[PDB]
Amino acid sequence: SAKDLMTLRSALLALLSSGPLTGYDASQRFGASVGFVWSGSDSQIYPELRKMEAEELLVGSDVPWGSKGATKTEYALSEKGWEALRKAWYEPVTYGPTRDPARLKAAYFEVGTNGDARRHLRAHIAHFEQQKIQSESMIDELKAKTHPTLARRLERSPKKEHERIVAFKVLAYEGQIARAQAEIEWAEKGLKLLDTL
Amino acid sequence: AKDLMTLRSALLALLSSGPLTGYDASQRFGASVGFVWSGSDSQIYPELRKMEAEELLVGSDVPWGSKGATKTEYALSEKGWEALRKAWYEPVTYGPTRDPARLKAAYFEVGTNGDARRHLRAHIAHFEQQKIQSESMIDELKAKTHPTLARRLERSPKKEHERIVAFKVLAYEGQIARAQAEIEWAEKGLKLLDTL
Ligand SMILES: COc1cc(C(=O)[O-])ccc1O
Ligand SMILES: COc1cc(C(=O)[O-])ccc1O
Repeated sequence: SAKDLMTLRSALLALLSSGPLTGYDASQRFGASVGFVWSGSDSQIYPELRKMEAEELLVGSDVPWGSKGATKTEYALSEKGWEALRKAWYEPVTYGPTRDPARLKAAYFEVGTNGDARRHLRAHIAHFEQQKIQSESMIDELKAKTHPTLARRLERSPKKEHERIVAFKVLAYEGQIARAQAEIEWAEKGLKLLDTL
Repeated sequence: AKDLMTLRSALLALLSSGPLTGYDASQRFGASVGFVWSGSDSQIYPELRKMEAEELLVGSDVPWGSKGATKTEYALSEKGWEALRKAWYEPVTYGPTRDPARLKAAYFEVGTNGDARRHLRAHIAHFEQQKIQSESMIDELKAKTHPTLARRLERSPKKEHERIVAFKVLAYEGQIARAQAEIEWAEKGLKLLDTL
């Protein structure tokens, strides 16, 4: 799916707007930040970074790596990269069709026992409770301004803009929390349904 | 990859309501299970062919029109039924979050506050709509008039009907709960935009 690749491209542009990174660092920072809302692995990120440089959306250059005298290629947005980010953001969100394996499972719980359905709904609750705690913990790092990608972004932004920049990162994680809480409530409603069947 | 095995599970679930030709499978899928696990023609048709080749479905020729043409109808085999049961037993595999609206919101500072309002209003509209669609679906499930549900019920012992229907409704109640959460989130975002 090419639409998903283009979205990964947009997430990399967003991350790299906080400052240039090597390939390895980009993938580590990605997974610890934007990766919580659009996940990308090493094997997805490395080839896209290379295409983006080939397309001249990114500029590559050699900087010191470690302290033994090794250098590594760090990627920075070009002016074309900056334009592409702006254009990507302006475009409307394309909503992909619903693919929810848990709702799929629930729709046909009759294939198994009511005890099996309870186990599925408890595993749903477990999953979204742990997501909620991660999201709440991420908000705390964002509001403290200690998250390392956020801190780098802020050091490159005028102080006048910090409230805005932080507010939007928080907003994203409030959305993960709101959804998590709806999923838990839904599963709990399902558990009560199962006692009446 | 694993997405194909999930679509396969969706197709076994749908075909447990009775045999279908490829076209009617795709059509009924899009009007039922496709609302919670979507499949396009480019995935459904070849998955059906793979499922027949692995003997989970039996294809047979049935009359197509009245001039002696035929078409292929697919029924679950015994191995298909077994596969459906074994699939359902396994834990749900939760994929990592890929949400294009959350990604957009995270970096709203890339555009103007006006651009952010447009995105959140489009988000509200989209989920207000999903909500109304799911509510319409629940009315026809509860009325037992949805044609796939009706066919499923004609083939099931009366004792199982309450359970069969409740679970379809549960799935749509999930769609409604998520949609309402998305709307509330976006409204909070709109209020936030006014403070900046
Ligand atoms: C979207 O998630 C995040 C983004 C950033 C950032 O790009 O500055 C930092 C921390 C995060 O959790
Ligand atoms: C999971 O969604 C549905 C499934 C069925 C069914 O297989 O009987 C009918 C209507 C639906 O909306």
